[PDB]
Formats: sequence, C-alpha cells, structure tokens
Amino acid sequence: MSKVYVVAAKRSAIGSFLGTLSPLKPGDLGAQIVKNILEETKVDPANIDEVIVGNVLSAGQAQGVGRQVAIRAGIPYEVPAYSVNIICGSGMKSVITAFSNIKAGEADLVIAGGTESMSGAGFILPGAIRGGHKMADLTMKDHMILDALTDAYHNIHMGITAENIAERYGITREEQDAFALDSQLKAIAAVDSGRFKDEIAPVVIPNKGDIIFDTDEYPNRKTDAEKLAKLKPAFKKDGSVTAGNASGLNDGASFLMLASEEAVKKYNLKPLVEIVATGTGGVDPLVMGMGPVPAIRKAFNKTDLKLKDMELIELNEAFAAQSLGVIKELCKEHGVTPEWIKERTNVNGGAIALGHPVGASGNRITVTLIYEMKKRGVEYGLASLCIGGGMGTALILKNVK
Amino acid sequence: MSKVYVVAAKRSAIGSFLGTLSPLKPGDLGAQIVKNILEETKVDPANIDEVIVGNVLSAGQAQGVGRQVAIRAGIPYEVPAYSVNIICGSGMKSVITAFSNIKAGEADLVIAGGTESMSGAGFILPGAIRGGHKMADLTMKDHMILDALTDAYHNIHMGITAENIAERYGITREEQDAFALDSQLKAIAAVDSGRFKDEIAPVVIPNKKGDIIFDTDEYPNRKTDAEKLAKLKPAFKKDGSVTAGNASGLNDGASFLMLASEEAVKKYNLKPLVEIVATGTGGVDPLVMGMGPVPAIRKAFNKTDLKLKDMELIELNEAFAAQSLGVIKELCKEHGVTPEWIKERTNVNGGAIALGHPVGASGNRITVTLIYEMKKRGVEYGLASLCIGGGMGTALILKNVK
Amino acid sequence: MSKVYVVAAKRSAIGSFLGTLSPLKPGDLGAQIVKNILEETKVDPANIDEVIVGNVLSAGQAQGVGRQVAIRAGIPYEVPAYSVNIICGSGMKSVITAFSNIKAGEADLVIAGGTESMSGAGFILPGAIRGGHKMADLTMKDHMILDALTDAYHNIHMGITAENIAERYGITREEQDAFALDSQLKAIAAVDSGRFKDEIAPVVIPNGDIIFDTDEYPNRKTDAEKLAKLKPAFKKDGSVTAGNASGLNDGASFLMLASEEAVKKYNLKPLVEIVATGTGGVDPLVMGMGPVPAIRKAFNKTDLKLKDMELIELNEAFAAQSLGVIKELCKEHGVTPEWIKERTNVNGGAIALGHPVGASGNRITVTLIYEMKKRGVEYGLASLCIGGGMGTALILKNVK
Amino acid sequence: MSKVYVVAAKRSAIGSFLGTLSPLKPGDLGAQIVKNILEETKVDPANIDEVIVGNVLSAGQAQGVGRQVAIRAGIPYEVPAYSVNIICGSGMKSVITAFSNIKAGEADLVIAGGTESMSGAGFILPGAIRGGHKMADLTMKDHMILDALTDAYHNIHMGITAENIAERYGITREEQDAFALDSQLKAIAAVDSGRFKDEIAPVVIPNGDIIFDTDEYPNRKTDAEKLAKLKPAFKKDGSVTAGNASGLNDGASFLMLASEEAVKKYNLKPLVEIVATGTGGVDPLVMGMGPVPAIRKAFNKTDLKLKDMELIELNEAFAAQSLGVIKELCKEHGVTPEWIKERTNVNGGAIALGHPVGASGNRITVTLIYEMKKRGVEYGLASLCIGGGMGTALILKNVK
Repeated sequence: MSKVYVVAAKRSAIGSFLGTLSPLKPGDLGAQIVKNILEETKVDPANIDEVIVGNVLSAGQAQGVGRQVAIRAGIPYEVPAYSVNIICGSGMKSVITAFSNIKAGEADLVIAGGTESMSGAGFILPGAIRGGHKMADLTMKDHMILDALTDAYHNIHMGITAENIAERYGITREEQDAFALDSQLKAIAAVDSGRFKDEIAPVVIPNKGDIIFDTDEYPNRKTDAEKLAKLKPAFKKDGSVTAGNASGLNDGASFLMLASEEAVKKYNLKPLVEIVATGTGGVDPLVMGMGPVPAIRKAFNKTDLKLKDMELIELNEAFAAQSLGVIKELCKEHGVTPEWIKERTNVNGGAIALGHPVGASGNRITVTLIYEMKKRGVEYGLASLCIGGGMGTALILKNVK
Repeated sequence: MSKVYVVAAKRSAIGSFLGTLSPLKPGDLGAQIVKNILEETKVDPANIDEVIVGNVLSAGQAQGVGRQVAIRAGIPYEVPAYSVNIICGSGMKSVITAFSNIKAGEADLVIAGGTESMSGAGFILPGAIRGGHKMADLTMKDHMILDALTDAYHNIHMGITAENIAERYGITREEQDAFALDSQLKAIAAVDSGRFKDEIAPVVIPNKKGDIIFDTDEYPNRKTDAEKLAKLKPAFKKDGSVTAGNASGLNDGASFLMLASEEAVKKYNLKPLVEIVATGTGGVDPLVMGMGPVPAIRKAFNKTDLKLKDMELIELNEAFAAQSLGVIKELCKEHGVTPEWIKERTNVNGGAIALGHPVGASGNRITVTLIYEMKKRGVEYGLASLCIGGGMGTALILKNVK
Repeated sequence: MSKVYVVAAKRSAIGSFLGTLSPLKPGDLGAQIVKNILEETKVDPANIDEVIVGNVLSAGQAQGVGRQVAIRAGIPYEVPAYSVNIICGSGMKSVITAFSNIKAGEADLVIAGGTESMSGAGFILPGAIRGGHKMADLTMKDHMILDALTDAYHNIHMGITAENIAERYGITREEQDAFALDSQLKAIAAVDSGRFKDEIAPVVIPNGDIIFDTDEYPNRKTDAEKLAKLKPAFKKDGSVTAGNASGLNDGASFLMLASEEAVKKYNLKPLVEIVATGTGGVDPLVMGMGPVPAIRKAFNKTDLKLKDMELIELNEAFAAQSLGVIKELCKEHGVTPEWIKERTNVNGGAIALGHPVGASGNRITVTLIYEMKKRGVEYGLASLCIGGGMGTALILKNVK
Repeated sequence: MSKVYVVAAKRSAIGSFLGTLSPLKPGDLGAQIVKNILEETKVDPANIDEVIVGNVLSAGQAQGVGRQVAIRAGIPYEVPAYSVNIICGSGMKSVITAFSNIKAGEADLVIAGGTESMSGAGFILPGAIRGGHKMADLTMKDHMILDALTDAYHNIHMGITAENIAERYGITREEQDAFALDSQLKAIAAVDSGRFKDEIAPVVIPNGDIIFDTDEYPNRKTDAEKLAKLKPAFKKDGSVTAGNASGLNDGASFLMLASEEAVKKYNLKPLVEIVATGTGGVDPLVMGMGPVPAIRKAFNKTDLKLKDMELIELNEAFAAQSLGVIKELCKEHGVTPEWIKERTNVNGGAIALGHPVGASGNRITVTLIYEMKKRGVEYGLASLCIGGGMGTALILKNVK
C-alpha cells in the first residue's frame, strides 16, 4: 500500500457574502483554482485519475459541479470528475476518499477539494407544486439556509447547535467573544504580513474591467471587545452566539493534488506533506460542533501518534462556542492543556475572521495547515472540522523535507 | 487487501413520475430500503462503518440526504453518512468508493446505494436576486431538468446527446423502437412472473385513507406495441429519432447494497451473495454521454484476467434506446462478441425504458437486479454499467459466491 | 336629465373554483357576454359611448381588462373602455357610474358590468425584491386571497368579518345553516326548472370546444345534518363554515344602459328603469352590513319605501352577513323577517350559485331583472356588501 | 345642472424608480396627499361624498387601494372610496367621473386623483399553477411591465407604440431629443425657481423620517450630445431612447371637486372650474395619439376652440408621441406648432418630471391649475395618452 502525498495545494482567497466572488458560479470558481495547480505543477492533465469536489449547494448549476470544475480547468473528458456532500466536511472528505483510492491501488494521481458559492445559492419552490397548489401563500426556501445550515432532524439553525454546546459545557458569552476577537487579530496579522501569499491562487472575476481577487476580505478590522459584547444574540432569545462570535457566510474554493509513490517518481512531483491518517466520526446532531472529537480519535487510533505529537492544528471555527467546546473535550481525552492547544491552533486566524464557505472549508483549513507547516518546519499537523448533522472529519499530516 | 463482498441487496419498486412514491422525500424513501436491509440481516447498525448514498437533486431536503437515509433507517449517530453526485452513476459510484474503502482498510462494513425522488424536485429562483432584480421577467428553473438532465457545457437535454449517438453511429428509429418494445415485453414478463419479488423491499407511503404498500414496478407500459411506438413524435429534436417511447422515464426509487470485508463476514456471520471483482469509471465527450460505459467497462476489465466474453449476464442501463444500441455496437467491435451474443444476456428482466430511471439510484438499481438474476440462474460472472450525464460511465464486475 | 334604462342584460353561468370557466382569462370571459348582448340587440357597437367593467384581480392580464372586454367583443377602438375596483360591488358600481354619465348628459349608451376569474389569479412575489432579498424564505402571496378577500386594515379574511357579524348580532350556527340550505334548494329549483335560461349567455371554452351554460356550483348532495357537521372555516369555535359561506368562483355579467334619446334613436325596448342608486360605508370589521347604508341612501332619493319592493336580491357573501342585514333592515324599515324572506333571493343566492367577486354586483342585478319580468312586479331592489366596509344598491322599476 | 369647481389641488413630488418614494405603498402615499388637502381646506371629512382613486398596479396591496387612501387619510368609514383603472388616464378619469357625479346630482363633494408606486409593483406567478405544473421552467412576469406597460392586443411595450408614431409621422431622432432636452430645461428651471412649491404636498417616508418635497427625476447632467449618443431602448434601429421617453416613477395627486351647493355650504373658494371633459379612443398600435379624439370630444361640448387655450399640459409619455400629437392638433385646429409649444408644458413634462402611471393624469392637471393661477390666464387644457389606445382631456376655466 502506497503512502499518500500532497504534491500541490492552493485555495482562493475567501469572499464575503455577496462580495468579490459573488458573481462566480461554484464550478467556475473551483476551475480557476485547479487550473492554477495545473499551470504550476505543469502535469499533463491526462495523467490525473479523477477529480473529487466537495460541494453542498448544487441547485441551479446544471449537471455536476464537480465535473464542471475539471472541464473548465482544462482537464480532458476522459478523466472522470464528480462531487460529494458531507456538508461542512465536504472539502476534506474528497481528500479522504482520494487517500483511500490511492491506498487501495485504484488511483495514482487525484485532485480533491471543495468549492462553494453561498452568494449564488437561490431559492426553492417545493416540488409539491407539480401536482398543484389550489390556494394560499407560496413559500420559497432559501437554498443556502435550508440545505447548508438547517438540521434535517430538529429543523434548527446550526447556530442553535452552537448554543447547545455553550449551554451544555458552560462556555460563557465573554469566553466566546474572547476567542472571536483573538481569531480576528490573528487573521489580520497573517493577511497583512503576507503569510497567505503562497497558498492563495488569484481569482479573476470577469467584468467593465476584470477584477483580480487575492486577499481574504472577511476579517473585521473595526471590532473590539466592547463592540463584540454589545451585539445581540443571533439565533435564540437571551443566547450567547452572535454574528460576532460565529463564522460568516462566504464563497470560496480550495484543492489538493494527491499522488502515489509511483506518480511522485513518474511525473517528478515533489511532496509537500504526507497524509498519515484520516478519520470520520459522528455525534448527536443537536451538538454537531463536537464532531471533531470522534473524528480525531479515529484518525489517531490508526497510528502510533498521539495528539501531543501535533505541532500545528487547524480546527475550523464554525462558532466560538463550538470550538471552545471541542478544545475543552480534547484536553480531557488527550491529556493536553487548553493553553497548549490554543497556542498552536488556528495560528493564522480561523473561520470567525476568514470565513466559512461550507463545501470548501474542510479543504481550506488543510491548505492553510500545510503552508504553515512548511514555513515553521514542524513535522506533524492535525486538521479537523465539525459537520452539520453531527459528523466530523480529520487528517493527520507529516512534513516531507 | 481484503476481498469485497455483497452481503445484502435490496431496492424499492420504481415509481412513475408523480406516481405512487411521489409523496416521499429522497431521504425517507432511501431509509425504508436501508431499514429493510437492517431487519433482514439482523446486523447491529452500530457495526456499520459508513453509509454512502448517491443523490443528485438535493435541493429543498435540508442538510445531507445521505445522513437522512442512515438516521431515519435506525443507524446510530456515531455512524457517518453522506451523499455523492456523479449524476446517473451516483448509486454505483457509492459502491465503488465503498469497494475502495474496504480494500484500503479504511472500512469493514459499508452500506452504499442511491436514492432519488425526481417527483419531489422543486424549482430554482436564482441567487442573483439577493443583490436585486430591478425589473423584467424572473424565470424559475426546473431543478429536475436543469440539475439532473441538462448538460452543463452545451445546455442541451440528455435526449439531445441520444440524438447525437443515433446520428454518429447510424441507429435508426426502427432499431430504437424494436429495442424499446423488447425492453417492455421483458420487464412485464419479469414483473408478472414474480422475478423481482426477492429483490424488492416494500415501501409504505402514508396516506389519508391508510398507508399504501408499494412493491410492484409501475412504469412498464402494458398498452404499447410496435405501431403505437412508430407513431410517436420526436421528443427532443425536430426530425429526430428519440421519443418518449424509446427513452427512459422520470422516476423515483432507491436501492442499496451492504458491502463487507472478509473479517466482517466472519465476525458478523454475514452470507455473501456475490463478490465485487473490479470497478471502472470512464469519461467521454459530454455531447455523446451515452458512450460512457465503453471506457468504464474497458478499465474494469483491464484490472482482471477476465474478458467481456466471460460474462454470463449483463445489465446496461437504458437511458435511451439509441444510447444503449450505440454502446452495444462499440462493445461488439472492441471485445469481439456478436450483437446477438450481447442481447441474449443483457437486461434479461427488462431495462430502464420499461422500468424507469431514478437518476441517483439507477446505478445501484441495475446492480441489485443483476445480483438476483445471477443467483437465480447460478452463473459465475455478471457485468453492470451505465452512462452518466456530462460524459462518464461506471462499471462493476461481479462474481457469484455460491 | 334623462331617465336611465336597462335595455340588455346577460350573465355567464357561474363556474366553480378551478371549474369549467377556469381556462378563460377575465377579459376573454367578459367579452363573450358583451358580444352576446351585441348580437341580440343588434346595436352597432360604434354607437356605444363607453364600456365600464368591474374587475378586482387584475394582475397578470396585461393592460386593462375592461378594454380587453370591449376589444375582444368587437367594439371599435374609438369607444373607450376601462375597469373599476370597489371589490365585491365592482359589477354594480360600473352600472352606477353609467347611470351618472347618462343622467349628466355625458353619455347615451353604455355597457356596464363586471368580470372575474378567481381561478386564474396567480401569486405575487413582493416588489421589495427589486432592491434585493439577501436571505431567508420568500413568500409569494395568493393574489386572490390577499387582493380580493383580505381586509387592508386588519389583515383578516372576509370570513372573520362574517364571524364578527354573527357575534355582534347573535346569529347562530343553526340559523346560518338553515339560511344556507334554503339558498341551495331555491337555486337547484331555479336551475332545474330552466328559470335562468333567459338570462344566461352560453360561454365557449376552446379545448373540442366546451359550451358552458348551467350554473355548476349548487350543492345537490347536502342537507341539514351534513351542514351541521362541518368544521369552522375561519376561526376555532366559529360559526362560519364552507357550507354557510359563498364559494370562490368565475363569471361575468353585463347590462346595456340607454338614455331616452338612445331608446328612441336605436329603438330598444327597456327591460327596466334604474330609479335610484346608493353607495354606503360601514366599519370594515363588519363589512357585511354595507347594504344597510347603501339601501338607505338609495331610498332617500325617492318617495319609495322598502315595502314597495316586490323582489329583492341581497348577495349572500355569508349566511351570517345576510341574516345580519335582514335583521337590521326589518328594524329600520318596519317589515318582518318573513316578509323579506319570501321575496329575497327567490331563485337562490351566492351560497349556492357562487361569488365571482368583481361580477357578482352585476350578476345579482341580472337575476333580479329577469325575475322581475317573469313576475310582472313593479319594483325590485338589488344590493350587496363590499370588502373594506361598503355597500351598493339599485332600485329598479319594471317597464310595461 | 351644477357647475363643477376644483376647490383643492395637491400632488406629491415625483419619485425616481426605486428612489425616495419607493418604500411607500400606493395607498399610504395617496393618503398623505389627501390628508394634506384635508388639513389645508379644514373641511369635515364626513361631508365628502366619496373618494375616487386612479391606480393601475393593484396587485399585492390587499383590498382596495382607493379605500386605503381614504381610510389612512382620516376619512370616516361611512364615506365610500374605490379605484379605477384606465391605465395612464386613471388619475384624470377619476376626476371626469367626479364631474359626472356632481353634474348628475349624485354627489356634491368628491376627492378624485390617482396614486402609483411603480417601484413597489411585484412579480406574478400565473394562476395556471393552481391546477399543477408538471415540469419545465416557470416564468414570473413583471407586474409593472406587463400590467401597466404591455399592450394586451399586440404584446408590445408602450415604447414600440412610440416607434410606430415616430415612423408613421416622420418624427426624427433629433426632433425627439430636442423636445426631451427642452423638457429637462423647463423642468429644472421650474424646480429651482420654486414654481412647484405651491402645488406640492410634502411626503414623509418613515425610514429618522425623510421629508420628500422636490421632484427628483429631472436629469441635470444631460445635454444635446449626451442625448444623441444613447442607444435605442425598444427596437433595433429605432429612435426612442431612455432619454426621450418618460421614466418609471412613483407619485400621487388629487383634487377636491365641489358642486355650487357645496361651495356655499362649506365655505370653499374654487381655484378653477371644469368646463368640459373628453374621453377618446384610437388604435392601440399608436395609442399615443389618444389625446386627439379626447380633446376634440371635449371642445365639441363647448363654444370654445383650441385657440382659446392659454396654457396646455400634454403628458410626455414619449417625445415621439407628444410631437405626433402636436403635429396632428395643429392641422385639425388651425394653430401653429410654435403657438402650441410656447404654451405647453411650460414647467417641463414627464420626460424630465416622471410618469407615475395611475397618478399622471391628475398630476398634469394639478400642474396646469397652479400655473393658470400664477399667470392669471382664463382657459387651460390638460390631456394625456393611455395604454390600449385612448385619451382623456379636461378643459378648465379660471375662477379669479
């Protein structure tokens, strides 16, 4: 069984809701990132075995967002391409599946990622109209809210599951806003210092003049502890989750190229990192934010590594309440202190500041981890995120000098 | 690496467009079939590693149709479940990924299938109105037609890709209606003899009188014949050869396999029905999507010491008579078999023209139909494959576990 | 000032909701009725001064349903035609305006009526989306329910105003259901004895074409027990049901009105003379009471009393509403319930026949006129309540 | 018969499309103008006989825009109120009907105007959906474009009917753009000199509250060469552009009309007298010529000629439309184009000021009345073209 190497890694900068990326369909945005990876590695696209594309909001795009990403990037028709939907983890699950395909000898060279345009998601008139609607109010559902953000069993916003974690673990409003403010500060330092320059592929928004988008635009440079504390609850009366301590609604795409040992040698691709192990876990949908805890457990149990071996960590910031609850549980289970976790986690900022384009985030945070691993020269890094419906995914990565 | 066994296989009967299954959401429909598999095999759901569910039309269902299938089937929260969209091949790609996971040692016991309620698909107001729509008509797109049936590169219906194959490969209208009629006759024969009784899990639809039990494929057309088929008019192209009579229908349905490693079979005392020998995923020009089974079958066989001539039964999805005849013509040339040899063993209980084509589940559906006919006939090798919107195909090579 | 004469009167049969008239747009439906009136009177349409058309649910028809009625009936471009909306009174208010125009010498020959296709009314995405709709659900309003049936000041269905009348005036569920059953019986009797044959113009729905000529809403399979077992239609513990309220319906109705110079110059025998008109207002919360001030206003222009009426048409929007009106009218005008009952809605009413909102005001006038001619009575009164809290009324006098 | 006097006249400033008036519903906008009239005249609202309100885009407003105008202006329930739809003429036709009602002795005091929120008009899913829609795309029609701007017989935009007039009369692109520019200059002149101050009632938009009292549509950054470089807006190779056509606008406008008895009884001073009215019809394909039969029918009721008119308002639906009307009026009435243009639309017209469809026919009458008063002239004429091929006209006499 061949080791699995990451030989390329690029992401878009992340757009704000109705922001710079909002004109781009998800297939078109994703294709620009894959094309960037193709032009840099110079691999003949005909040698790719498959393209696997995380995508949640697929209504209105015509057949297969995933295949659109491949064809519009210049990958030939003979290379199959498709899409996967495990809500928030969709951009990491594509990688996990590519990992399995390479391990099982079913593939040697795979593009795996995710792409999401929450801006472009439309509104749904239910199919029950096909048989008729005699009278009264006709309600069209927001595709983004229902299909990416609404639990299918309790009909609650994901923000309610964040309140559930806050209430169950006693994570206070002030602790959530401290976490959120820190993530903003870390993101702004990373952006302004050029930290993201290597990992970001420029995206051109065709226009009256083409616009070039290359700098994350969601970080809030005009907030502070007092402003955060004065925000109103966003999801439930007298709740603690606000728009300031929750992640945003965003557009974005991100992809890896994964290669077997045979491919690395045959096509002279030099690995950035190795994927040591994967994990996918489930929890109660009502506290879906805790999904990283079984996911991380399953990934480590496939290795001789422990959480203490990780030197960098990316845990996606769906909600401050959710990440703090995850951190709290990770400490008890793995015998690390919260200060040890926090000092190495989301070191360049997280989704509260950078944004959460759902189908792409699981790949986004893996790209960010990879490039910071290389900069620091550390050996192991962990990436993981919670998933709507009560799941998580996780990747353990090892540096390849 | 472990062998990959099919230890369970069940499908719904296929519902007509706006027919018996139309009130059921795709996650509810799929869950009923997975729950049947769970009750028959008596496996503790907590020992399943993952549920992988093909599904194309996911709009308006709330988060993840895959997870809905698993949860509402009684599978614990700790078992992850999700969905895949490779259009028509979605119910077969899910098995192919389960096959990969087991070979890689990432999984031991997987439920993999697909579910699709074409009837319940809605209509899409585009997201550009979020920024405003100052004046003019506003068009809502049919979610079914656009997202399941419309090519994303040429903005043409799947039926137009059928015309392109009918033209390029010389498939006449008469040959298409012959294929279509024979498909009807074989399906009716299979339905009426009880041939599908083993493979179909009954589905309960809640109804005001009392609950409806649906267990009999309702799309086969018992009133058509050669002259009625010849009198139909072109459905997609002026002067074309493709009609509603020689094309598949719009349909609802679900279909699932349980896949097991060798450890799982021993640890859980599961009885393999068949073994999955190899898989194939191929690509072709979107303009001739129908030709997708050809590279996919080639890739599957290139992983084995088997040739197409080793197959005793074949299931090739009937997206369109023109598409299936075009595949047949090319398989014959490449693999050195006659058309007669193929047709005497392909879709022997009828195909999608008669039985229906619930897009995200057909890939799994035709595999369940293959498996049960292999058991009844006692043959060793069966092949299943189908084309895929956007120019792709998938294939499975199966071997009997007698 | 000229007297005002009704020289022609025709209505469509009334269709059920999504029923036989459902394919017809209101402009088209109204045009067939006006063209019937043109064919029978044989008046040159170029001699018509105006066409005035009641119509409530005008969304989605393109410019001016009233002008479509005239143009598609064969009335030349030079004859102006337009629409008026006073909700349920629209088909009578058009006649009342025609009466004004003739009295004032502004016109000599007018076609006035109304037309409504409740079946064809669609659903409304609100105009606020022009500026954008960032997120959350988007509700399209039912055009028919909102714009024909929903009060603009209290956001209640017209059914709630019927409940308000039942409460304030002590009108019981059983009284409502008795009134409703009687209306069904009289309507069925009238239909089946051919009493509406004279007034009804046949309508052709292109399809083979369908000829519609018989009111299809009356419920031939109901009775006191079934009506009593229905559940309230508009509020828990209420008395208004689908069975003692009118329905949702499609239909059109028209009259031709003429001066004295027109009657002479074109030799048209008046059916009746319009003696006086009335338009009244009440609280929108009890809109059904609207006929009470309208009837009072019409009579105060004459030396006539309510006791001089030999036939009455009071539209049956709801049994609660109609019984409430009857109670107040007996009081004000010194007549008994039994006296009103025996001469009011003698051929059935809207509970059985239906309520095509923009046309009913003309519809009940056409039914009154033809029963006046069969009975040879001198005076007939027509009136109906209006959404928003209004009523309209007409006093008619037979022409020997 | 009683004379008919205008005893009050007020209008909103006209809003741009999605501009300052866009948040106001048409009933609310109209009520604010009627309330201004009520507060200025200090008449007891209970003495009004009815309120008649032009309004075209009625969808999604709930029951009766006319009634909403009255109720929300503070007019009591007993005073009936309704709406009329003759497209572009609706705000003048309401007055014409008030004129008939007073003349006929059916009323003594009437509020008549129009109101339109083109910005607030929604989008229409068609009622055919009620019976089901098995598959394929679903189109929602723009309520504004279809029901106010689209011909019901040729399915063409009103801008196409302007092309037909320009082609049939040889009105050149350059002649149109000069008319348009002149209109902008006269409008800007009048706005900035305070000429409209008397006639405009301020409107409060609840967004701190906004006070809107200045016409915002006049284009102060256009000139001859910028107009010459605009693309055709309606047909390939055509002459009509966005710069020589009216705009999409919001606004309301009302008059109070009084009998001789009412003037005496309620101590009201007439501003002007309505001498005569006219309503005409023309071919829908050249609907913009509608003012020609309307004007002709109005003068033919009097001993006056077009030559007696000292001020004229003719609504500028399209420069092509208005030049064709002027060309035809000159031939029929024996006046020169120079004579007409020196006294027509002296404070600008709809190209610059905007065209709130249901209100414009009242708006141009309000603008005429106040300019009549400022100049002290005796006779003025207002007229406008109407979708579907009609016109309306009022002849006014100063009451000094």
